[PDB]
Amino acid sequence: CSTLSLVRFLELGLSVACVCTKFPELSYVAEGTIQFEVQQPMIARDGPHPADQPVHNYMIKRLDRRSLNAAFSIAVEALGLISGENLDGTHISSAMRL
Amino acid sequence: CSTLSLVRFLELGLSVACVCTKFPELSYVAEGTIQFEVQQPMIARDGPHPADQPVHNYMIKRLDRRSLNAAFSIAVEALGLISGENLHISSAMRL
Repeated sequence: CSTLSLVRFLELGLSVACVCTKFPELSYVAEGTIQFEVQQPMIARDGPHPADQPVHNYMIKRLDRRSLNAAFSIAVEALGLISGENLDGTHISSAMRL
Repeated sequence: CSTLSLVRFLELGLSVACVCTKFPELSYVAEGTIQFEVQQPMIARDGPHPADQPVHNYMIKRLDRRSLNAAFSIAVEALGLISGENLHISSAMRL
């Protein structure tokens, strides 16, 4: 029998690329934003060339959305055996349930 | 064996390839078999399509028969000489 080697995203080196925050309410959330402000350092220089005023700017960035997905099934016989509905007083049945 | 000089099979670098195991009752054996099973790891997709359903495999193999022979011979009176226990009796050089 082969066992699958499970991997955890936090242990990979790629984890340092992004920062992940668990957000248990994302289903209710329509578009979200983030706010940016930044002020450029200026330089005072001699002459008629404009030694201009400092510059501000306010950039906003919008949030995108995508979703993962995965599926699997369980047969009906297994459903009965697990539920405890079909088990009989036979050792042969407990083996199948296991 | 200590006084002999043999090339034992379990000292080369070749032994590390096959897992030898002694089996006395190999002769009373019909088709010998062996089983396998694997789960292949899956990854979740983006567009929902209900067709991933992690697979299951059950491989099976069979044994292959093979022999290994060796010959040996001796004369008939030749053996007869080693039977008697004698201390000459005019047969040493022959014995």
